[PDB]
Parts: sequence; structure tokens; C-alpha cells
Amino acid sequence: AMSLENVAFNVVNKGHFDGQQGEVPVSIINNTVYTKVDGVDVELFENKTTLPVNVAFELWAKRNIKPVPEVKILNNLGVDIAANTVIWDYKRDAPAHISTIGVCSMTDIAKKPTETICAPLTVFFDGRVDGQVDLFRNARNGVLITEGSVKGLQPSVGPKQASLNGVTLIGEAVKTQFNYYKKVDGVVQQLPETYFTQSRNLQEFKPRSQMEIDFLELAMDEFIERYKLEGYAFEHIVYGDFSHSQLGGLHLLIGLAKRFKESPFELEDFIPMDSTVKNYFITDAQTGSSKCVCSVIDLLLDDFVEIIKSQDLSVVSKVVKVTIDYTEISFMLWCKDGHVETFYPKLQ
Amino acid sequence: AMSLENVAFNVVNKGHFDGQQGEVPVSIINNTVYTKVDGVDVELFENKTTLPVNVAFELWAKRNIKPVPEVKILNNLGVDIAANTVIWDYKRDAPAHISTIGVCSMTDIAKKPTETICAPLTVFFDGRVDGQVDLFRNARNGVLITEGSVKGLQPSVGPKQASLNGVTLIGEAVKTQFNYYKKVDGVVQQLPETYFTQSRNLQEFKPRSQMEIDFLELAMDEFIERYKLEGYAFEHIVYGDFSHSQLGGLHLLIGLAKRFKESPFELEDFIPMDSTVKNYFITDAQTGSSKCVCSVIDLLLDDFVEIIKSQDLSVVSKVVKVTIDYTEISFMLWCKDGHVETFYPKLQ
Amino acid sequence: AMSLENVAFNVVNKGHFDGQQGEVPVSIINNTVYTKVDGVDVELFENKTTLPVNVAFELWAKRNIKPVPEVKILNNLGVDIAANTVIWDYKRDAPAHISTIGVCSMTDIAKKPTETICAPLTVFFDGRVDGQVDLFRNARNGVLITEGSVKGLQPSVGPKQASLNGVTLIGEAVKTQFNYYKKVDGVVQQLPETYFTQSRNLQEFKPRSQMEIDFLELAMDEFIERYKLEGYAFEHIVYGDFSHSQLGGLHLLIGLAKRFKESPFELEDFIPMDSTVKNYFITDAQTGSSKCVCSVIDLLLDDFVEIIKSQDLSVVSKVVKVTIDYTEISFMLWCKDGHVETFYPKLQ
Amino acid sequence: AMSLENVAFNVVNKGHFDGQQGEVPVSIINNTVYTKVDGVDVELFENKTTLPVNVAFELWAKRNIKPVPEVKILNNLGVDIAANTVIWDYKRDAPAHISTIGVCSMTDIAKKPTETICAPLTVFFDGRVDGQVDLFRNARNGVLITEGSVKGLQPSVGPKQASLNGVTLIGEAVKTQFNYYKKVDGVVQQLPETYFTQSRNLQEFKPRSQMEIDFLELAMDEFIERYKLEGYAFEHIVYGDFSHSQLGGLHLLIGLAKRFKESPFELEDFIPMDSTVKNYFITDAQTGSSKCVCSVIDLLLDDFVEIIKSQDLSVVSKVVKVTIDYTEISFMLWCKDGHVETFYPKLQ
Amino acid sequence: AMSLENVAFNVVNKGHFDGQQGEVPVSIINNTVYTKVDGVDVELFENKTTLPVNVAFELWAKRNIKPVPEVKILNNLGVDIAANTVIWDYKRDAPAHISTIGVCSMTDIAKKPTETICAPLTVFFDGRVDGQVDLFRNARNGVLITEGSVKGLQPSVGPKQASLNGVTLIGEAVKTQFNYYKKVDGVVQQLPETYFTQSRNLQEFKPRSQMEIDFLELAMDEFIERYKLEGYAFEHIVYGDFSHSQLGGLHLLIGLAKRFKESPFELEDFIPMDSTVKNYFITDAQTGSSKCVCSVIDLLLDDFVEIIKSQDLSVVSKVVKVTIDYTEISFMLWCKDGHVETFYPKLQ
Ligand SMILES: Fc1ccc(CNCc2ccccc2)cc1
Ligand SMILES: Fc1ccc(CNCc2ccccc2)cc1
Ligand SMILES: Fc1ccc(CNCc2ccccc2)cc1
Ligand SMILES: Fc1ccc(CNCc2ccccc2)cc1
Ligand SMILES: Fc1ccc(CNCc2ccccc2)cc1
Repeated sequence: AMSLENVAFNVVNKGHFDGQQGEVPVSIINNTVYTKVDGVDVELFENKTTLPVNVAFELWAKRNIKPVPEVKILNNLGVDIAANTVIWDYKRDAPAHISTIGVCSMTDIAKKPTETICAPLTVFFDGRVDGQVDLFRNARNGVLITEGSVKGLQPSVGPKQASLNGVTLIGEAVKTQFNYYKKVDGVVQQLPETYFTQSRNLQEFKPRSQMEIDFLELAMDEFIERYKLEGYAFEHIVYGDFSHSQLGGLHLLIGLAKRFKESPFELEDFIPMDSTVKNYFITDAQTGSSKCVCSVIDLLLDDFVEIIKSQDLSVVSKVVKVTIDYTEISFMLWCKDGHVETFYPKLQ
Repeated sequence: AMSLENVAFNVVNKGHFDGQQGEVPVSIINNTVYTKVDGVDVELFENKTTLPVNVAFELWAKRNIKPVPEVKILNNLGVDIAANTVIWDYKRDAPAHISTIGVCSMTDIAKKPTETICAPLTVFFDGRVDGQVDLFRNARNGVLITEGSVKGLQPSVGPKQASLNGVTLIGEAVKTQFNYYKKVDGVVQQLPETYFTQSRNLQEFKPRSQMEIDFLELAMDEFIERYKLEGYAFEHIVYGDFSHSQLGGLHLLIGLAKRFKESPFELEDFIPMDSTVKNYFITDAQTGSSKCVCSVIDLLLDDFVEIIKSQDLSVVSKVVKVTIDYTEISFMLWCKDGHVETFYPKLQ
Repeated sequence: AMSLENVAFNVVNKGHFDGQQGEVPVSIINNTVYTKVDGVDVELFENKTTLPVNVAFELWAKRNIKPVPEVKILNNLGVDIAANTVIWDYKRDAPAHISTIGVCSMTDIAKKPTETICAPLTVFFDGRVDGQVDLFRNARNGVLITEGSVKGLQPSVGPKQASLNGVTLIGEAVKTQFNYYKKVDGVVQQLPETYFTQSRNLQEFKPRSQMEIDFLELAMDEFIERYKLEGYAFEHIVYGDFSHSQLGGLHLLIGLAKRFKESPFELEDFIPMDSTVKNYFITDAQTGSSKCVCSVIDLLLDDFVEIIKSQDLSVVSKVVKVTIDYTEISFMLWCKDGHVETFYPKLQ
Repeated sequence: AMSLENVAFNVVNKGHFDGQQGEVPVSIINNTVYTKVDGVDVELFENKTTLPVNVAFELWAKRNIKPVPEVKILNNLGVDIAANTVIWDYKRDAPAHISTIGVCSMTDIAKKPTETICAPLTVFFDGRVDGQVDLFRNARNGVLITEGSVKGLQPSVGPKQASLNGVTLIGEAVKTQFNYYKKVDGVVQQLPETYFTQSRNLQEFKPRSQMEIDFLELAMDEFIERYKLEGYAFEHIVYGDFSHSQLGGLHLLIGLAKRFKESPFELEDFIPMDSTVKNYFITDAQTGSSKCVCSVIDLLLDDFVEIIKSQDLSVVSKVVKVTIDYTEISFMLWCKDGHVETFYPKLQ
Repeated sequence: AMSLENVAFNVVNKGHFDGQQGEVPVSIINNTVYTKVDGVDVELFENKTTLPVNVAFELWAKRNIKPVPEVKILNNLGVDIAANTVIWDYKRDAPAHISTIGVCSMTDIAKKPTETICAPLTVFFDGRVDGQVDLFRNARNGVLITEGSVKGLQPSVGPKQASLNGVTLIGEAVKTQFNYYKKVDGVVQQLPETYFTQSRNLQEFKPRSQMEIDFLELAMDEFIERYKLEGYAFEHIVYGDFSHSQLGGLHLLIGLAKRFKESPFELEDFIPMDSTVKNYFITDAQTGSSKCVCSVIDLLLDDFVEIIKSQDLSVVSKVVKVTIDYTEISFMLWCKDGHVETFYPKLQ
């Protein structure tokens, strides 16, 4: 017995849709959902999605309030829909999927993922929910996350971090590291050996290794000397080159964070969404150096060092493919006389 | 247990809100209420009101589908709100009243007209509903319509016509003529002696007396001779004067209807609402004569002749107040040498 | 090379999208698509769909401008999507299907109906287009219309009428009667024996048989005597019963059209869409008789007489299922002492 | 002292902006301007323009309520702006010009047409307004309409018809035929010899010559014999050819009007604006014949016969340029063995 | 070959419109431009302008991504339009000019600034673009910025700072100080000797002279003693007077910045735009002192000291006109017994 007034009642008294019974007066004026509280209209939800206001309101209310995989991971693993839940994309203020399975009468393509309409879709199953592991086994295409082992199925250990209500974190009171499983056309497909991005903020950056603690504390010349990174172009790639009108390098987020405490800069996120490699139109406020498309990845500095110090440096220009967050991130490695010149996450 | 989906279910399966149980998927895109019918969004309601889309949707669904007094009569009798119903203003595509009594949680000022909030409002009571006559007796201010006689109360016989779902008609299968009662500050008022407008369409005009049958059939000179209307300016007032750049007269709808069969014309209803006297920016397509504000009343021709012959014709210009549809309509009577020049419903 | 400006160029110079090259300046203000014509913004399209303005603009521009099956027939045959065309629903001012195959990059689920995403959808194939008959043979689910005979396949002769640009007509200069074929899970289905609705307007009604010519010309008592329809309740079912406050019967459009010449009435199409049985909130302007849900079907009078005389009249109330426009329409047959009382298209 | 509330006061009490003083409460909800009338919001204006709601409201209120040249004539004469008035385009529900001279503070480029900003614009001057003829003399570019003769200036007699409040008419109580004058770069131009379109409706068509009276009354074979039009392709050009799937000809509105009495048809005005030649996506309801772009001109039949008989019929295909409504209209004349095949207003 | 999809393709792959070829799917829902990225709609632009969504999208995409003069400077110099570029007003989230020259088909008044329509407009020319200096020479009215000297033309050295992508900065890797030239009616007009505002933030304030370093470090009494500013009312003008219910003075931004580190305050920018003198409705959170219109200018403290210590202090109240950012900023100087009382940027 689903209604706009019942969804709004749950939002008011529970913080989200909890399945409780009751109704509150609701008014819809344009893209905002209001509720009458003692004679005054109070704002409950503002629709920033491409879905009707009341439909988006309900999907937001029915969002998954448990630690869930980050949207970048589920996209990298080809997820089209989520089974009996709404994975909310907080980076886009909209559902990660536009169609649902057993969530909202307006977006539901099916009530159960067993329906033949779901067959060609990679459905996401949450093993922490009863019967979801069995549904993964019966579905043609899908992705499964589990807290433990699923008998017979070879797991892929995922990232330490999951997104809890938009807050990406490594769980202390909750489990955020999941075992991942994928199926394509009924066959369990083996997930590749992968690196993971650390999902850190530029303004809230914290080092997660001694190399990262040393990068932010030590100066450019002594860090490169301490970690033997001579001839690997860290001065351009990680640190940046703001001397000319076009910003040079600055492809690792640790280098951007080190730069941010000295000089502020405008990172224009021209495609606001979650991805393994993010692109920004950067403008440096101190020098006036700028780059229209500055591809930035947040790898653990040790992992970027392991990738860069595992490449052949004798080719003028070659594509270096690396598996990060399950997807193959192609990099452009440029060399000269046995030393690196640049190594950026190649733009496609 | 009121909801958007339940109101929409009733609209789909019953034509209006009938109190039935059930829900249909609803989507709100801007000011339109849609419903999913076999995978396609079908339009259910387009909000032309100043109220939120879903609030207006519900009040429209909960509209009174019985013959009710025309909004002009209800305004003339100073009604503010309706008791336990929604009088829908089809001429404005909105409720006749913005606040309700026991209809919608969003517009309800009270659940029962007995509440002290209703005390200063002239509440409309429908005698055909059980207990509404008793509520009129207990209310401080109000208007009551009844099909029969009320104990002790002296009635006022209203118009022959009522509005059934926007279609104004004189009932054959239903009763449309009501007894009217009014109360101001607890005191049963004596309603005035009044004329009634006939509420006819220009394109669907039908004569309702031998004088009206003769007006439309006979020529100007013959009709005025037959009914001895010489010196009463019917040639200007009723028939019209399209010889100059400014349209002369044409204040009675019977003369507009006679004119409409011969030559078409543009009536610009610049204030779309129901009123005893309607104003139109008229442009005659044949001659090119026009009038910015052409006040038109639809009186029975016999009633207009009775009013015009009941006047003193010795004043150059005087205001002639006539009680029509219970309200006092001011007319401007202009005379010259004992004869009328014009008699129009005063632009005030 | 698809763009908003190119679609708009085609609309301006060709009347619809014809694949021509060129661009015109376009401006989008809210839900309207405008074009600059000599310095003035001219309206090109107003979006009445649930899709983004520019997406709907393109699908409308790319609509099928050839006689196509009526949306009621296509729904009745369970069609989900059209192959390499846009069937435009003129009764809803929106595409008949929200997803396309090889039409618009925004709505396209696939470029060709052979893609595995189309497999569970009943794709509509137009035999008049090269290679569409072969695609029907290869598709798992689908509906096929052809002007001629298909090798091996047993046809179903459809309605005489098709919809050409929203104008339903029986072709004289074009062919509008199609052979229909259906496939479910790869198996060519045997379509049922069906009656067809005549798709006539209330205001533009024309008789299509001597019985219909006699119905509109003769009086109630004479027609029923001439065609020996005594005891079949035609006086209530077809003609109508406007004597009481609730309109009795009036389920056949021929009786509504006969009534319309004498007295006008308000048909409130509360679910604006194309269907075999249409429901209307009717209000008769002469009597004041009304019905919230008045189910109306436009069968050829001969076909309704053949259906009503092919029934057992000994049950107080039974459901009579009739295959009309390929779908099973349930009727409610009410009898008393061997005679009919009512026979309406069941409100279910 | 201009305000939204004062414009709205004038609209309510005068039908349009008359310069009167006073204010009424106004509320703006989205694109509609409402006014509070006795506690209920009444709609005053719905913005169908590309301008802000209140700006468009004011320009509409300040529209020219005198017979003015039709927007097709004003465009043909290359007018950009009107001097101290608003020419309202009723075919587009918007001002004919987006910028004003002494009308609205929001759209005003200048308070007087003498300002140097107006210098490169062809300003329209209405001779019926005091001082407008003198302003035409002083302006660099402009168009002037007058009821009488202007000293020294050689006139161009315009169309018999002008547009009075959207109603195109030939004045009986007003003058609608104007003398036209044009100036380009300070030089009084000699306007060309021109034909005029008759600006008639398809549904409200009236013949304006004996040839037009004979066209609508006589049959195709009789009319062509009476007026000796053998070999001029009137059977295709004027009458139409609905035998094939593509509608043949039908370029003259008199032939469309003759056709309309017999069979109805859908004229899709895909570019809603006023022009000398109008294009329509036509669909004939009887035959099912259709044409994506059917160019239609309303010339007096005598003028079309004078044009078609004034041509050389020995070229397979040539462009025939005709001055109509002051603009050069290109026609495509197709001949074969000394006879016409088609002569349509060229799709360019 | 300009299109919405091509502009959106450039925004996605280049950060701005770079002239590249290609298209991405675009959807417009209300005032937001979305793009389909792997089946999910990602937001690309939200229209905060008074222009149509797609028109504003294109002008924003085509914005000048080089250091350009600040909008306050170009307004002060009377600029109406920019030649073959879009100067984007980041303080208003809209183009600095509503009409373009060779940028967008919808906003273009001309393709080249040489067109006679541009003649009365002060067109902005960027000398850094090939042929723009020659176009300035040929234009009737205009403003020209150059990095070097233009033979014969007497330059005006502009501000040290220019706006690079909304970030106002003094160039280190780019040149931000330009030579300015102006022409009025074909004549090169001599630019006045002017002071420049420093364009600093209240929250991000940095001193740019020893006097400013001393103002923020030293207390009120020792700064005024060190710089001999006794009897010049710096205690009221620069520092502020929060003792009464109406805030006293606080007209220099350096004084506001000094105050901000001690006590926070609400600066209500009631006219959000770039100007030499900014007005704010200030409310001091600590004391509760407030001023409806508090005019604030950011002059270098040395320049304000040079202006105040160059005035005659014997008049009770006089207007002191000073040229700042090329425009004459009139100040109100109030004196008493040879000492200043107040000196604020006079409100007009
Ligand atoms: F839970 C969900 C998480 C993410 C999504 C959207 N992923 C779209 C995609 C599909 C195929 C390949 C790459 C991306 C949908 C639901
Ligand atoms: F049923 C209804 C019918 C009419 C109304 C609105 N009447 C407004 C009014 C109030 C006082 C004097 C004049 C007009 C409200 C409900
Ligand atoms: F051409 C088209 C015509 C019609 C449609 C929509 N039919 C929806 C439907 C699906 C299943 C059963 C009943 C109705 C889609 C495309
Ligand atoms: F009164 C008016 C009537 C018409 C207009 C608009 N005419 C636009 C145009 C300009 C140049 C050539 C062709 C068309 C503006 C005001
Ligand atoms: F690049 C541009 C920068 C600024 C503008 C807007 N300046 C408007 C103005 C005009 C006259 C005097 C004062 C202000 C337009 C384009």
C-alpha cells in the first residue's frame, strides 16, 4: 500500500522509508516535495534527478542506508540495475539506476529479479539480504557482494571502503570490504587482479602509508632522493608544472592535495559523477596556469610507484594498461633517453 | 486513508473520487498528473489553478458532481467556503473556494463546519446532504440550498438553472431550481426580490419567451413596432450600432446572439470568471467596429423590457440599481427629451 | 550526424525529419522548441510527453508519416516497441513507446531489432519497409503488418482503417487494411477470430451499413420493429435512458451520434488514450442525466446485433467475453424472464 | 509611473492598457498572470512568448487596438521595430518585434525613434498618430502607413484588409486600406507593383469576384471551359489530385476551400506565423492522400489566372518570380509540349 | 556546423567548446543540460541566466578561457558587446553581454564587428587575437586591450589583475595587465588617470603594501599614530563603529577583513554583480549593529590615504569626485572643525 503521503510520513518520522504506516499532508510545487507542519510548508526533498518529482522522492526515501559499493566500482563491473533496493548516487543526487526491481511501481521493470525482463541486465545482488545469494545463482547476468564466503564461488576481495549514506569510509563499526562475484550469460566470470583508488577528498586528504606521509612533509628534491625516484618524472606527473600557461601534469590526487595547502586552485568537475579517473578543468590561482582536461586518479602513492616502477622506459610513446577498480585504465607513458617524461591516465 | 495514488485510482476507475480503495502508479511532471497504463504515461489532470498540482488534482477529483448553484449566484450571496464538498469553478478551471471543510488535508481549515474557525465565514450548505440543513441552523454565517421546504424558514426561489459538471442546464431528469436561505451573524436574512440571468451561450442560444422568439425572427423595425418599444433605445442597447469605429451598445446577450447568426465577431473575455455582468473586448469581423469593455448581461428580454419601462426618463444621466442574481447591479440610464439614449450595466 | 538544430531544420523545410542536412537556430524555453525566423522566435513543438523537450521533439519529428495500425490494435496485440520507426500516439500527444530501435540516441535501446536486448520485447515490424519481414522471422517476439502475402505464414486480415498522421481513415489513395502476424517466444501464433471497432467520431459519424442508415433515420419503435429486436434492450443499451438522474445505457457510439444531433452532451474523456472500449463521464445538457463511467464501444451495429443475438438469455448476470480488435473484451449481460435488461462493456 | 499592478488594473477595468491610474493585486505563477477578484485568483494572461511573463503581459496590454498592417506585410517591407506602439502578432501569440520604442522599460531600446540607436532599424510609423509622419521624414530607415496623402511623397496603395485585434477584415466602420511609404538609408523608396493575398480562412471562405463565385459553384470541367483555362493545369494546381499516396498540387486556398465543403482534411501548420505563402503538412481524410510540405497562397483567382496566363510555357522548368505583398515570391513553373504541368509557390 | 550535441561533446571531452567534431546524447529538462553517460543522465550545465537553456549552455561553453578584463572595468568603460568571444560574468553566472558577434546563431547580431548593426555599440576587441586591433581602428565605438604597444595609439595602463576563468589574479605564468584604448563615434577618446580597486575577498584577504600589513597587525590607536592619520576619521570610516543599532562606516574592505577575523558578520550582497563600489546589507553577529546599504570599496590603503590626505577639510558636506577603475566615483566628505567625520562612497 504505497503512496506519496506514506513515503513522506516515513521520511518525517523515520528519516527514510522504513515501511511504517501513516500519512502526512504533501504538496508538490514544481520539483520540491513539501509537507504541512503546523500550517507551514516545510521542504522535504528537492528533485535534482531527470525523473518525476514524486518518483525521485520515493526512490530517494527507499535508498540503501547500509554500506554499499561505490558507484565507480558497480559501473566498472557493468551493473545496470539493483535487486530489491535503490543504490543512490550521492555524487549525482539521483538513483545510480533509472529502473528498479521491487522498489517503486513507477520505475519497476519487475517485482523479482527472477522475471525474464531482468535476464539481459547485470542485476546487483546484496549477499547480506536473505535469498540474494540464491538469486545471483539463478540470474543470467549479475554482480554479488557478500560479507563472507559463498560455497563454491571464487571470490574477489574488493576495496576496503564502501559508501555509507554518501560518506565513503573504511568500516570500524560496520563491514565495508566485500567479496565480489560476477556472472555473464549464466557463467560465473573471473574478476581480474586489481588495484583500488582510495576515494579521498582534495580538502580532506589524509595519507595512508609512510610514503604518503613523507610526500606531504618532505620537499620535492628530498622525497625523490629518499624513495630513489630519479628519472621517473614525479616533478611533472605528481607535483605539477605551473610555470607555463598550460598546467603540466598533476595526475595523482596526493600531488593536488600537497599543492592545495600552499596555493588554492579551481577544480572544475565538468562531469559530476563517480569515476576511477576524474577529469577537471583546473585553474591555479597563484600562477594562472590552466588545463582544460586534467585527468586525476587517487591511487595509494605506493601503488602508483609500483606501477611506474614496473614499466619499460625505452619507447617514445606507448599505452600502458593497468587494472584499477576492476576496469582497465589505459595510461599514456612518454619516455626520452631511458627516463620518463609523463605518465597520465590517457583520455578517451 | 487519503493518498495521491488512491485519488488517481478513483479518477481512473470511477471518473472522479468515489471513496474506493486501491492505488495506480502516478507521476508528477510540472503541473500535470500522469498515470502508468500498460507501460505508457497517460495524462489524468493538468493544473490550471494557483494551488500545488497534487492538491488541485484531489480537489478536482472531489468536486461536486450533482447540480449545484452557479458560481455567480454563490459569489452574489457572499459565500466563502463550501461545507464538506468542493464546488468546482469550471469557468476558472479551479475550485470556487481555496479552503475546504472536510475535503482535503492540505486545504482543510476544519473537519466540520461547526468548528470556531468557520464562524466568520459564510459557509455553503447543501440541503440534499443529510444533516446539512441542521448545520445551517447552527452556523453563524451561511447559505443553504434545499429541494423542498425547511421548517419555519422562509425560502427564496432561486434560478431555474444549476450547473451540472460545468454544463449549466434546467433539470428534466434532476432538480436544478433550489430554495435559498441566508444567515448573517446568526440571523436568518430575508433575501431580496431578484431577477435572474438566463446563463445562455452566444453560439447555443435558445429563446425562452414569445418576445425572444419574435426578437430573433422579426426585423428591428417590426419588433420595436409590435412590442411598442419606440423611444426606449433598443436599436442601440440590444441590437447594436456597428456604423462607427466604436461599437455602440450591444449590452443584452439576445442581441449578440441575433448578430452572431449574420456576422461573426470576437468576444475577448479578458476576465475569465462567472459573473452576473460579463465584460468583453468585442471586435466585429464584418464592419470592424470595436469596444474595449462591452458589458453584457443575459436577462430574459421580457425582464429587460420590464426594467427599462419601470424607469423615470427625465434625467440626463442617473444610476439605476437593479437586483439581479441576488446582487445589486448598477446600470447607467442616459435620457434626452423624455426618450432613452442608452441603458448599459454600469462600468464600475 | 544527429542534432537538435538539424531535426529543427528538417521540421522547418520538410514538415518532419526527412534526413536532410542543415541547421536552423533553436531555443528551448521550458517545454517549447522555438526557431528564429527573420529575428522572431516561432514555435515549432510543445512537449506534452513525459520525455525531455528535445528528446520528444526528435521522436515527434521522426514519427511514422505512413498509414500505421491504430494504437488500440498495437496495444491489443501486446506490442512494446517499434522497429526502426516512431509510432506516434496522437490521442496522447506522445510516442506510443518510450524506447526506440534505431531512431534517437537518447531513447534507443538498440540500433537493430536483432540485438539481444529486444529478444523479450514484442517488436512491431512494418512489412512495407525493406527487410522488415525477414527481421520478423528472426525475432523471438513480434507483430508484423504487410500489404500482401508472406511466404508460408498464415495471415490475419486486420481493420479496414489505419491512422495516417492522426487521421484515422479507410484508404482510397493508400492501403490501410493490413495482414497481421504475431510471434511469441519464437513461435508464429494463430491470431483469434475478431470483430473490429469502426473508430468513428461522435461529431463526424457516418453509417457503414443499411442497418446503421436505418438506425439514424427511423424512430426507436420503427427500427426495433423492422430489425425484430424486441426483448434485446436496445432502448436502454443503444438509444439511452435519460429519464432518471443517472444516464441509462448508451454503450454504442451509433446511439451517442443519433442523440448528438438532437441534444448536445458533455463527454469527459477522463483517460485520454486509444482503447477498444472508451470510458466517459457523460452529462446530458437537455435532461441533466449523468454517468460517471459510461463505457462506449464503436462496433458496426450489425456486429453488435450479431453478438447480442448469439447469447443465452436465461442467466440473471453473466460475463460475455467477445474478441474485439484482437483483445478479449468482457461484457456484462443482465437478463430477466428470457429478455435482456442491459449488455454493457464490463467496467473491470 | 509604470508597474505590474497598474498594467493589470488597466487590463481588468479597460480591456487593455489605457494609461489609467490604479492597482489590483497580481500573482505570478510560472507563465500566468493572475489577479485576486473577491478572494479568488482569476487568470489575466498566459505567456506564450519567449519574453519574461510580466514583460510579455505589459507588451500585450500595450498592443495596438486600431486596424494595423498584417504582420506578413510588415515583414515583407523589412520592418524591425514599431514606433511608440506594440504590433501584436496574434498568429504567434507574441509581439511582432522583441524590442520597443517608448512602450516598456524592459524592452525599450529608445524613448523616441529619433535616437541614434534606431538609425539602422526600419522603424514602422503610423500616420494616424500625431507627429508620426514627421518622424518618418526624419528617420533614416522606416515604413509609414497613412489614411490620406502625404505632401510630396508618392504613395503605394496597400491591401484592402488590415488586422483589427487579430481579426483580419476590410473596414466598413474603420479604414483598413493604407498608403505605404518606405525609406532606406534616408532615401524615399519607390515601392514595387504588387499583388495582394486576400487573407481568408479555409473554414470562413467567401468569394471576392465572379470568377471565384463560379469556381465554387460550377464543376471542374464546366469552370475550366467557361474561363478557357485548358492546358493551364488548374485540375492539379487549384483543384488538387488526391488519387495517389502523395497529394498533387492544391496550392491555391480557393481550391482548398472548395475541397473542404466536400471532404474534411488536416492542415498541419508546422511553422505557425504569418506569411505570404503558408506551408502545411496536409492529410486528406477521405482518400488518405498526403503532402509533407504543401505550399498554399490565397491570391484572388483572377490574379492567379492573370499570373499563369502571363507566362512563357516553352521551358521544362523555370523560376517565375511574382511580387506579392511587396515581397518577391518565387514560383516553380513546369511545362510540357506548350502546356502547364504545375505552378507552385517554390519550396526554397 | 553548430549543434547542441556538438557543444555538449566539446564540453565533455574538452572542458569547454574547442571546435572539435562529434556529438554526445543530450537531454534538456527544464533549465539543466544533461548528457547520457553509460545509461545515466549526468548534469553538464545549470542555466542561471535569463536566456534559453541551450543558448546559455553554448555561450558558457564558448566563454573566454584567457585572462580577460574584469566585468567592472569593461562596464566602467561602457562596453555593450564583445567581438568574436563571450566574456562570461562569473559573479552573475551569465554572459556579460546578452548579444554576441560571431559566437552563437541565436545571440548573434552580426558575424563580424564590421557590420553596420555594431556601429552604435561599444564593441570590446582583444588585441591578443589576430586582426582585432585592425577591427578596433575600423569600428566607430569600442574598447581595445593589448599586451604591447599599438603604433600611434596612446595607451592607458590597466589593472595588474585580470579574471582567468572567474579567478581574479595578477599573472605570473600569463599576462594580466593590459593596455586599454577607447573610441567614441570614430574618435580615439583619451582614458583618464585612474586608481584601481584590488579585487580582494573578505575571507581570503592578503595585504599588498607595508601600510596594509601594519593595519591588520597593529591596533587602531598605534596604526593611526604610526601613519599620522589623526583627525581623518579612520576609526569610523575604515575600522567601523558597532556601538549603536546602526553600523557606523566600514567603507574600506581592509577594515572589513580586519573585523572578520575577530567577529563574523553577514554581508548581504543584495545586487550580485561586479562593481567598483559594492553595497551590502551588513549585520554584525557580535554586537547586533546593522546597515541596510553599506557601500564598500577595495582600494589599496595607501591609495585611500593619498585620496583622503589630498582633500580640503573646511566644508561641512561636499562631494569629492575620484577616478577609480576609469569611472568617476563620487564620495561624500563630511567635516567638522578641520577634521573629517566620514568619507564614504556616496550612494546613487
Ligand atoms: F546499482 C547500480 C549501480 C550503477 C548503475 C549504472 N551503471 C551503468 C553501467 C552499465 C554498464 C556498464 C557501465 C556502467 C546502475 C545500478
Ligand atoms: F462555493 C463557493 C462559491 C464561491 C466562492 C467564492 N466567493 C468569493 C466571494 C466572497 C465574498 C463576496 C463575494 C465573493 C467560494 C465557494
Ligand atoms: F508501436 C507501439 C504501439 C503500442 C505500444 C505500447 N503498448 C503497450 C502495451 C504492452 C503490452 C500490452 C499492452 C500494451 C508501443 C509501441
Ligand atoms: F511591427 C513589426 C512587424 C514585423 C516585425 C518583424 N519583422 C522581422 C523582419 C525583419 C527584416 C526582414 C524581414 C522580417 C517587427 C515589428
Ligand atoms: F564584454 C562585456 C562586458 C560588459 C558588458 C555590459 N556592460 C553594460 C554597460 C553598457 C554601458 C555602460 C555601462 C555598462 C557587455 C559585454
